[PDB]
Amino acid sequence: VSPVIATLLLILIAVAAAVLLYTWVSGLSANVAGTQVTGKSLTLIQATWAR
Amino acid sequence: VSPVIATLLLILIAVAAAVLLYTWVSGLSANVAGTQVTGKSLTLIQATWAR
Repeated sequence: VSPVIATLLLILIAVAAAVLLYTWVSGLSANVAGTQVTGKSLTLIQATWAR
Repeated sequence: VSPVIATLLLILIAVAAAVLLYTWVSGLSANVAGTQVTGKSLTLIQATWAR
């Protein structure tokens, strides 16, 4: 009755690993920060200097 | 699930570069000095000489 018991334990193992892959994949996603785009250059109201 | 993750990273990359192009373009503009136009010739009140 060896084959019958062997097959059962193998089925359970592969199911458990697949579900674990899902959690890891989805957690991996939506895990990217990125950047902001600086606005257009600031208009120059004045440039001057003093002592 | 390779294609799904690949596409996502590519989308983010192109967005970031486009925003960077904008800042650079606008900063490039309004960055031209130019010149002034000298007034009309000065009227001659006198021309003379001494020792």
